[PDB]
Amino acid sequence: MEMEKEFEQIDKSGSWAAIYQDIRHEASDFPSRVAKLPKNKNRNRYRDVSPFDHSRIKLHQEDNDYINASLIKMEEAQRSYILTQGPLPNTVGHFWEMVWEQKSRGVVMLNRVMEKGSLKCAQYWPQKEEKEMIFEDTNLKLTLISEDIKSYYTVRQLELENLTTQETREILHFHYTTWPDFGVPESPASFLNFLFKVRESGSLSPEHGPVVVHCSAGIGRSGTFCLADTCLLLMDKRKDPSSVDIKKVLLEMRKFRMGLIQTADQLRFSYLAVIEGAKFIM
Ligand SMILES: CCn1cc(C(=O)NCc2ccc(F)cc2)cn1
Repeated sequence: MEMEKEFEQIDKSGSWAAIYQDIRHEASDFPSRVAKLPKNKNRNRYRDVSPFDHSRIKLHQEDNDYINASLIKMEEAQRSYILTQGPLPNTVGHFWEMVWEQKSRGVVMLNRVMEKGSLKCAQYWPQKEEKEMIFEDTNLKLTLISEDIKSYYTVRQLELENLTTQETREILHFHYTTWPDFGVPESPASFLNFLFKVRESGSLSPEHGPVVVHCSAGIGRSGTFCLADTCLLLMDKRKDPSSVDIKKVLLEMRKFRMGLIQTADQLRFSYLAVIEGAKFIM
């Protein structure tokens, strides 16, 4: 079926939970043996969210190459994404090592450091120009260059230096700051505006390594971001845009990381975002 009318048909019939459970039943199951090794317990935020072995990002280190991060490679859309958890106190250095080694231009953050009174990820970037951060375990230096605070999101320019080679690179930090503590946003308008700002920066384009996108577990909000982006790109590429099937795209993405889209409300919100976004594109 088309999307907008399939949408109204699920609303009128109140069957979002049943649609979402079908997706959960059909989703791929692949091994994640490296994630479950005992030496990696303090590298995982949640025991039930792990990268598959076949698609995990490897750190370029011989001691321990593990990080909780997955490469989502979308062949028809010609887009790639790295989806990862919010960094932990003992993985902030690994996080920036990955950004460096994978040649990413942008980092997309969809959570606040504290939500619901609890810490959802480490304070992993510097908050003042004159107070830079040094990650001694991976030999990197990170400096805040500029910050632009808007009503729904903040954009930061950062300098990442590899202290071993003295090479430097400019990294863009796109921080969506207004996702509610409970539920999903009422309108997708500010989320779509944010997606378009990431696109306009070059961070999603083939001349750079894959964008790095995270929230607390790296599957829920993060899944919503890449699902909406890929669906809208496919609607621009194909002769028949009504042929784009959001449930099929989501199942393709779940071949590369488990659990993408965590609730039926997030599924409905993803439909809403793609529907409204397709009208603005034209
Ligand atoms: C009219 C001149 N102009 C150039 C840009 C530009 O560089 N856009 C890409 C970009 C986005 C966010 C960043 F932080 C840095 C770079 C915007 N206006």
